[PDB]
Amino acid sequence: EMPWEQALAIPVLAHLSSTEQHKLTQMAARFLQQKRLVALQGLELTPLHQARIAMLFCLPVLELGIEWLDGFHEVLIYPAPFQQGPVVLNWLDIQDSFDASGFNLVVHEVAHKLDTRDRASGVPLIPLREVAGWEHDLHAAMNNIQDEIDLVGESAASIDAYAATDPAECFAVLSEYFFSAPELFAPRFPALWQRFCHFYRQDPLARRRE
Ligand SMILES: [Cl-]
Repeated sequence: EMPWEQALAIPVLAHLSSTEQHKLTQMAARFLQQKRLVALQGLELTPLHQARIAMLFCLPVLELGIEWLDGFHEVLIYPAPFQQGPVVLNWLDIQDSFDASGFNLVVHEVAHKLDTRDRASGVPLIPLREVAGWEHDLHAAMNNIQDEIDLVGESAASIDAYAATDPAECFAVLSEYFFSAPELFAPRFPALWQRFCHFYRQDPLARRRE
């Protein structure tokens, strides 16, 4: 028996409703039926680690569906940092991804898969008529991040200068914020935040209230 109840007890998942926890648990169990977590270079992942990884994968698609993760069959997990291709992660960053700090490698990688589900362009599958307005708000968010970096420096800035430059990277980083530290996102980028709420069919800030 996978320790699903104990798996849920991590900060990034702490604000899910009881129905959301049940729904996430089931999707994660389905994930582990359909996909392999391949721990490399002697890394050993316990059932609790595996359950938590599966849940992190499923969080961004909780309301979209597990089929949104059909662009990969396996996840490769190295102990540490260095198309239909496997998602590559490392255990050091995954452990950080359990916190509600704004960093989440799993969500980052999922965002990239949602983006390219198509070229990696910072635009996931949205209506054709919304693409211009999405790109407008994304690129404004990017310029806003560059202005910050120009003013206070890379270290003091929230986001790395790569997210200010590559729209795909921006999408992926803001997705990390969306799920892990929405207070860094909602008040700063209200228009883009609204589009992400509509795309992901989740409101992580409303969640904290309830
Ligand atoms: Cl949170």
